[PDB]
Order: sequence, then structure tokens, then C-alpha cells
Amino acid sequence: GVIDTSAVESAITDGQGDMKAIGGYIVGALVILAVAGLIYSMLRKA
Repeated sequence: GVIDTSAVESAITDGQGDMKAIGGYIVGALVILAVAGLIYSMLRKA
């Protein structure tokens, strides 16, 4: 912690803050992979 809130905030920006970055970065890669699906579908179709 309750008293931490202060120092906790800092950790929140990193942990919680860095969390959002991970979700975005991870999604970025997922999007790239999905590109292959379409490419294959186009080549297999087409």
C-alpha cells in the first residue's frame, strides 16, 4: 504494498508498462506470420 504505491508506480511503468510493449511487439510478429497464410493461399489458389 500500500505504502509502496510510490515506488510501485515505477515498477508499474516497467512491468505493467513494459507489458503493453510486449503485447504490441508480439502482435507485430503475429501479423508478419499471417502474411504467409495469405501468400500461401494465393499461391495455392492462384
